[PDB]
Parts: sequence; C-alpha cells; structure tokens
Amino acid sequence: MKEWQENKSWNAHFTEHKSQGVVVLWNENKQQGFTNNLKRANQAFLPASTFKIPNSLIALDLGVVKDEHQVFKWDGQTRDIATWNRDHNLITAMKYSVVPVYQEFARQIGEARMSKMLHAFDYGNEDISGNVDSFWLDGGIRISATEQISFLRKLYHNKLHVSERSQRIVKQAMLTEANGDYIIRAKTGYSPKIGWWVGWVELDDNVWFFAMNMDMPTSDGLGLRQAITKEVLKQEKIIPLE
Amino acid sequence: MKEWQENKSWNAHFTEHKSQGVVVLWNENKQQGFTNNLKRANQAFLPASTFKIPNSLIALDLGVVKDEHQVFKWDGQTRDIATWNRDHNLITAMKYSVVPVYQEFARQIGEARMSKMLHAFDYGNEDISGNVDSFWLDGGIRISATEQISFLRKLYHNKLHVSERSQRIVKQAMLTEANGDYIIRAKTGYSPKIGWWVGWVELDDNVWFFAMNMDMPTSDGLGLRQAITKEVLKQEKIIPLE
Repeated sequence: MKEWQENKSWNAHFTEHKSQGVVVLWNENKQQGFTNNLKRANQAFLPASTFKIPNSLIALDLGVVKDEHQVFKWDGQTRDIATWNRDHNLITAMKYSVVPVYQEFARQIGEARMSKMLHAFDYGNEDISGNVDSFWLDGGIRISATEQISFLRKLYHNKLHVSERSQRIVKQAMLTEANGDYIIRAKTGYSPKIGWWVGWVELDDNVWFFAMNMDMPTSDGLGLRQAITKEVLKQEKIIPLE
Repeated sequence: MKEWQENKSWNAHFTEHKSQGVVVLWNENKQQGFTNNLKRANQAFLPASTFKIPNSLIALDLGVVKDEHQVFKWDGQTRDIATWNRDHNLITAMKYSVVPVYQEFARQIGEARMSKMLHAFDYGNEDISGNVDSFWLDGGIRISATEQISFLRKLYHNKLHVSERSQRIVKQAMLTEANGDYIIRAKTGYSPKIGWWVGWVELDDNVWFFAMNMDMPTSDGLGLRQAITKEVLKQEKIIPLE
C-alpha cells in the first residue's frame, strides 16, 4: 500500500505566482506522500528533459558513456543555447541539459534497447515508433509526478536493473545544490506547455523525494519550477528559511 | 617534475584575519601549483580529521563499512560535541568528524592493514605509531599540504589502490558545497595548534585542488579555514564574487 495526503494549502504557492501545477513530496523514513493535488499528481505528461535521467543510466549501462569524464565533441552546429556550442561530458551535458548530446546517446542505444530498458525501469507508458531522438517531448512517452518519485526512489536505493556504478554516476551528474543543511540531486525539464523539477533532498537523517510539474504557456517562468518547490520545502520545514 | 609558484600576495588574506598559515592550490589542467609559502606548504603536521579521508577508504575497502548508509549506533555516552550523540552513517560521520565512529573503524582495520594501506597510498610519513585508534589524534602521523594534494589527486582520478566504488563513496561523503558555479569536496581538520581544509573545487572545464592549514591557538577561528581559502579562490577567479 502507498500513503498519500492531499495538502491544498500548497496551492497558494502556485496562485501567488499566477501559475498552476503540482508539487509531490515523499518522506522516505515515514513512507508517506504529500501533494497539493492528487488528481494532477497522477496525471501523465511528457518528461521533456527529465528524460535525461533514464537516458544517462541506459547509455552508461550499455557502454555508450564510458564514465562521467568522456568527452562528447560539439557537432559544429551553432544553436541558440550558447553552452551547447562546445564539448561536454556527462556532468556538464546534464547541467546545461545539452539535448544534441542526448539525441546522440538515444541513437546509439536504439529504440529496441531503449524500450526494453524503460520497461525494466517501469518508467511511464512508452510508444516509441521512429522517433528515438525526440520521444521524451513527442510524445512518445508520458510519466506522472508520482511515477517520477517511484523511479527516483529506485535510483536512490541502487535498485534499478543496471549496475550500482551506473546509478552512482547518474546520481553524481544529478548534483544540483549542496550546503551544510541539505543536498539536492535533481533534473529540470521543459517542453511546450509543461515545466518539471524532479529529484530529492538529502538530509542527515532522511531523504525527501520531489516531483513537480507546472503549466508553461511560454518559456518565461522557468525559475518558478525550483522557486515553487523550495517554497513548499520551506513551508514543510525540510529546508531552512533564507 | 612538479611546477610551483610562490605568490606572497595571498599572505594579506592571513594578515587581514590576524592569522598565519598556508594555502596550496593545484591547477589540474595546467599541472601547476600555487602557494603563498613554499616552506610551510611542505611542512608536515598531524592530519587530525583530514585523516577521515584515508580512514574511510580503508574501512570501505576491507568491508568494515558496507556502504554510505550503514548505521553506526550511538553508544549512549554523552560527549561534548552535540552532533556525536546520535547514530551516524559514513556521510554524517564525515560531516560531523565523529571521532568514536572512526576509532571503531580503526580498531576493526587493525595496525597491520592500516600501515600497509597508508604505504600503498603514499600518505604522508606513513607512521601509525602508536595506538591504532588515536595515532591521528595524538600520534606520529604527519602530512604536508603538498602531500595532501598528491593524495587527493589520486583519489579524484580513482588511482588509489582500493576499488573504484570505495573512492566514489568517499568522494560522495566529502561533498561540502555545490551550486551552478562549482562543486567543493573537502575535509576540515582540527587538533590543538593546527586547523586544516583539504579538497578540491570542480568546475565545468577544470579541477582546482587545495590544501590549507593555519595556526589555531584555540578552537575560536575555525571559520577562517574555509573563509581564507575562499578569499584566495576568489582572488584567483576560480570561484565568483558573492
């Protein structure tokens, strides 16, 4: 069984920001879930660049990626995001959400192995058909915020059907923020109409998993994905007040 | 050969804080070292809590520590450091420099295996006299700031004579700070008279290793270990201005 609690008080965080969406938290020690909206918590959306987490694991598991230091040379095509127009390793490809590096991984994996692996990870509901380098925003594939949490819990515990090394590498590449109070390992995601933030907050005595998604009519309020999540984390006393 | 540069301009950082000591930096890409004082950079001191880095590696390698989640229960003895009066895992034992946890690791490792391993690591003067649970607290073990750097470089590259997994785990336990500009993996050290900060700063395109120590007449200016290092890192444009 899974314990869930609907906390509509968190709605004020989306409302004060003229936004709509869902924040889902999971308290690992207590085996208890929390969300502002249980309906939307279970609504499946395209993962967008949150798909960089399973893609990284699969690439590492198959040897497409040797380790976190291997260099993926820039193909020489000048794109709008300046940080993409250069060489990268797994750490920086993840940090700058370098889509062409990940399109190349997906093509090397191929749709037969990508499909088998996603079924092994029990990752959303997939229907890839001649779109290996775009299914994460096609889509192609859809995943809910509660399903993002089940997948992340497996990753955190090294329980996915890949080596412990591959899972450790991806968790290192997911490193977003750390200080004396907490460690955040996460992945942002954006594709027309939906923005995501998924990952976890490691504390000394507990791990709080999180998955949020929000309506993004334009690419304007990308900062709200982390800001809204942090407002919920602060309300719940998971992270300190700045 | 090893390239060193003495930059006496960094002395103003120790000066302005009514302190004395050394900051040693190593630019990995350029294979170039930098220091305010070459004499003190090579002066050997008690490693104190920086010894938690090889102690962790050896415990993991021998199976004394199964993984970063294994719990070392508090024995119920009330000690001066409030954070020691609780259960720890490898992450929190390192963060809070929990001496009783590490004394237990050392006893399990034993004298013979501790000595062989420190020689395999080329760790300082490689002297474990006298007691296996206190030689780093008040024994004959000595390490210089440049020797801390040689050891840390090996750890960073997974080049120490332990498994890749053990080195990955210790580097995770060393996680101190991370943001969009840099990642710091380090270990503080304090024992009467000397304070240490050793580790590295990971950037997108380089790694800067660091080892500092300073005179600590009392346990008052512990914050200066990190503050002085960061002033040097900011002067050298390694990390941005806050």
